[PDB]
Amino acid sequence: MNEKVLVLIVGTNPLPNYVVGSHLKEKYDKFVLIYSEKNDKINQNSTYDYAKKLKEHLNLNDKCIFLPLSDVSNSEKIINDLREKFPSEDFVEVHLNYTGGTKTMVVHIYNFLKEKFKNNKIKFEGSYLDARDYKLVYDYSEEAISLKDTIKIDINTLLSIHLYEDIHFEFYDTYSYKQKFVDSFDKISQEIEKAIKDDKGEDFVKWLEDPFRKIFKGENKLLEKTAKFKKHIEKLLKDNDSSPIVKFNEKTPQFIWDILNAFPEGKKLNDGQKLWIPDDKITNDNLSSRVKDTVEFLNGKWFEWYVYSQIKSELLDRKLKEGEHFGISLKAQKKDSPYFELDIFLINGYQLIGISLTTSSTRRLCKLKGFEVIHRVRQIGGDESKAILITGMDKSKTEDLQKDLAYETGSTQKRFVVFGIDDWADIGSKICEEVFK
Amino acid sequence: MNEKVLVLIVGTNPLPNYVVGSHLKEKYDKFVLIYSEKNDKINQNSTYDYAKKLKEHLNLNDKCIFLPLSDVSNSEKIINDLREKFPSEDFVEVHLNYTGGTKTMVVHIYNFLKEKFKKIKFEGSYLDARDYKLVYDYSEEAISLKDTIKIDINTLLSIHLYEDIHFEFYDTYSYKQKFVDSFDKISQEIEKAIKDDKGEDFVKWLEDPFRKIFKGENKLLEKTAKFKKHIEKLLKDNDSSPIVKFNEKTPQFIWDILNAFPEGKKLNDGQKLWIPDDKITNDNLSSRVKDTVEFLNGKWFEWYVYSQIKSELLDRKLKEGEHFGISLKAQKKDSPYFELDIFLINGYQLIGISLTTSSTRRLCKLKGFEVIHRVRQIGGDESKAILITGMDKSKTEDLQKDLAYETGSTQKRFVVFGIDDWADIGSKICEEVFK
RNA sequence: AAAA
Ligand SMILES: [Mn+2]
Ligand SMILES: [Mn+2]
Ligand SMILES: [Mn+2]
Ligand SMILES: [Mn+2]
Repeated sequence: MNEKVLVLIVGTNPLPNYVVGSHLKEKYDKFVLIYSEKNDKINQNSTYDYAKKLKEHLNLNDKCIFLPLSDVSNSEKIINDLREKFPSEDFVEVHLNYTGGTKTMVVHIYNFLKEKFKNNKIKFEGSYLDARDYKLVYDYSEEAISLKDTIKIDINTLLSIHLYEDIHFEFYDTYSYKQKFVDSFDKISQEIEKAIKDDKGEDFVKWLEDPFRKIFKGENKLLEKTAKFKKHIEKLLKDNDSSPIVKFNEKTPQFIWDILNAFPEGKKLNDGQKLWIPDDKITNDNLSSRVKDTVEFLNGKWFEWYVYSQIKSELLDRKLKEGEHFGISLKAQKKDSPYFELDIFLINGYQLIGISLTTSSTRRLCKLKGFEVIHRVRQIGGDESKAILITGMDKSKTEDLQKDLAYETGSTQKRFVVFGIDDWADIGSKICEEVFK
Repeated sequence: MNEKVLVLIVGTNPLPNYVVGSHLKEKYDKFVLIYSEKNDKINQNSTYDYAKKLKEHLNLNDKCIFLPLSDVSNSEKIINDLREKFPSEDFVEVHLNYTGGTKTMVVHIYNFLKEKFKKIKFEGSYLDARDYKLVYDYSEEAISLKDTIKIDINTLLSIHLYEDIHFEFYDTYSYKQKFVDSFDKISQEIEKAIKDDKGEDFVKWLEDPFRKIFKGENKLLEKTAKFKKHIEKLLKDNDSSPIVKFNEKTPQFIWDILNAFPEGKKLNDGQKLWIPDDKITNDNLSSRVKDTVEFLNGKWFEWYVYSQIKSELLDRKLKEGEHFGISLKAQKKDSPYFELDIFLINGYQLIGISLTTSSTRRLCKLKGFEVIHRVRQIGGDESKAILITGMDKSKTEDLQKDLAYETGSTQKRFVVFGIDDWADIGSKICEEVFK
C-alpha cells in the first residue's frame, strides 16, 4: 500500500530514460511517463511513440501512466496539465529523473511535484543522468552511481526505442561473401590480411584505383553484359602501353596476383598473368557469375571484413556478445521509410559506436563519409553516440578531417574519430583503445 | 542604485542566449553569464568561449559578470559555486533565462535564485525554439521574437566560433568576370530554358554527351595534347560517339544556350563541336573552353537559384551580405574551411542551401549529410538545411525521410527539392523558408 | 534552445 512512483520526462532522446528505468524499475511500483502532445500550429511534435517504446522495452505494463502535456514550452500550460492529469493517489516516495525534455518541462515538473509532495510523509528525490561521466546523480545527495558498465543494451532494443525496425545484420559465421566464394573465402581473407599486416594496404588501394577500377568499374553495368565489357576492354587497348590492361598484366604486384589467384577457379578475373578477356561466346550470365562477386568484394567489401575480423577477437576477450553488442552490415528502417546501411556497429555498455569504412585516400569523399556516419549514429543511437571513420588517408589528412567535422556537445572526449592507412595493420587495437576508455 | 540583473546559462548553443540578450539588454544593468569550466577527468568541456563571444557581440562591457561552474552535473557543486560567486549587490529585479545549460544547471540555478531573491522581483523566462516565443514564468507573457530580433551572418558564425567569413554579392559574383559583357546574356538564356521546364532535358545532355567530351583527364581542357587525343579516342567509337550525339542530337534550346557565350568562349564551331587545330596552343584551348565548361558543368545552377530568390528576399527587406549571400566560406581556428553554396537568415534561423544538378541517389544523399552538419556547426541546433538536387520527385521524398532527424518540431529542418522544382525554385524556397 |  506504500506506493512508490518513478517519474520520467520523455524527450526526443529515449536512451537516457531507458538506462535510468532499467536501473531503478525494481524499486518502484508505478511509473509516470510525461510526454508531449502534437500541435503542428505551435511546431510541436509528440514524444508519445518514445514513451510507448520505453514502456514496452522496460516491461512497465499496467504500472505505467502516460501523462500528456499540451505545450512543453509554456509553464502555465505545463503546470495546469500537471494538476489536472498527474496521478492523484497517495505515494510514499516520488522520484523524478529530470534528464529528458525541455528545460521548462524540467523546472516546472520538478517544482510542481516537490510542492505536491512536500509532506514529510512523502520522500521527494531528484535524479539526473550525466552523459559525460555515465553516472546517475541524486539531488543534494553525494551518492553518484556509475551506470556505464552496469546497464547494458542490445542493438535491437537501441534501434527499437529510436523507432527503427526490420533490423538486420551479419555475423562472422554468416558473412554473405563466405557463401559466394565458398571453399575459398578463408584463403582469400588470409591473403588480404597478410598484405595489410605487411603494410601493403596503400599499394593495394592504389592498384585498385588504377588499374582495377579503370577496368571493372567504368560503366553502370558493364560487368553485367559481355558486350559492353568487351567494348570497354577494346577501348582501353587503344591507349596502348599506357592502357590499364597493360598495367594490370605487367605491373601488378605479386601479392596482388596471390590475392587474385586465391579466388575460386570460376570466379577469377585473370587467366594466368593476364586479364581474362571474355570471348564472343561468353554469356552475360556466365560473365556475372565469374566477375560480379569478385569485383564487388575487391572494390572494398574486403576492408569491412578485415576490420571486423580484427575487432571480433578483441571484443571476445571482453564480455561483448556478437549479434547483440557488435556486428557487420547493419540495416534497418523507420516505418515506411528508406533503409540505412552501417558497416560495423559496436555497443559499449549503452553507447553506440558506429564504424564506417572507406579505402579512399581522397579528402572529399572521406569528408562526406564522415558526415554520413555522424548523422546515422545520432539517428539510431542518440545524441551521445560515437562515430568512427576508417579511411585510407595519411595522418595529417585524418587529423584535418576530425577538426573539420568536429561538433561541440560539452564533452572533452571526441565523438567523431578518424583513422587512417597507418592504423590498418593494428586496427583492432586502435579500435579497442578508442572505444574502451 | 536600483540595479536589475539578467542571468543567462551558457550552454553549447549560444544563439538563444544571444537572442534573449539582444531583446532584454536595454532593461538590465548587470549580466551574469553562468558557464562551465573544463575538467577532463569528468569529460566536461568548457563553454567559456561562448560566454566570451556573448559578452563581445552583446557589447556588455564591464556590466558582464562571468560565473564559472566546476561541475555542471553535481547539484552540490553548482549550489556551492553559486553561493560563493553570484554577485552580492542589492538588486531590485533578478531575471533568469534558463534556456541553456544542462538540466542540473537549470534546476539548481533556478531554485537557488528563487530562494535568494523572490519581496524582490524574481522572474524566469525560456525561449521556445519551436514557435520563437520568449515565455515568462511569473508575468505569464509570451512575446514572439521571430520578427523582432535580427542577426547577420558575421555575428551568427562568430558566436559559433567561426572566423574569416567571406562570400560574394550579386554584383560581385565571380563568373561575371569570367564572362565580361556576356554573363547577362548567358544567364538569361539559361534562365529562360529552366523556366520552360527544360531542366530535366538539360541535365541529361550534360551527363551525355557533354561530360563524355569535356570531362576526362585532369587538365584535359588545358592541354591540347590531352584533349586532341581524347577526342580522337571518342571518334574511334563512331557508332555511339558522343561527338556524333553532340552534333546531331543536341536540342534547339541547348544550341541557344551555347550560342549565348561570346565567340572566343563557345564550345561549338557553328552547329558542330569545336575541335582545336594543331596551331591551337595550351593557352588558346584553356581561354576558349575552361571557364565555359566549368560554368555549364554546374556552377550555372548556383547562380540561377540565387537569382530566383534575390528579388523575393529584398521585398522582405532582407539585406544582402548580412542576411543572405552566395559562396559562403569560413573556418574555425587553425581548422579546415567549409563551403556553403547559399545562405539565408530568416529572423535568427539560419537556412543553408546546398545545390547540385546530380540525379544520382548516392551522391545527393552524401550532399544531404553535408549540409545538415554544416548548418548545425555554424548556425546551431535549430538551423534549417535545404538540398536542391536534380532527382525526380520520388527520389527527393525518399531522401527527405531518409535523413530526417527527430528534434521535437513538426516543421522539417531538412528539405530536399528536385528537378520538378527548378522552374519555380524561387517560390518553392520562399514558401518553405518564410511560411 | 526536448542526456548542455
Ligand atoms: Mn493563469
Ligand atoms: Mn526482417
Ligand atoms: Mn563503407
Ligand atoms: Mn554545390
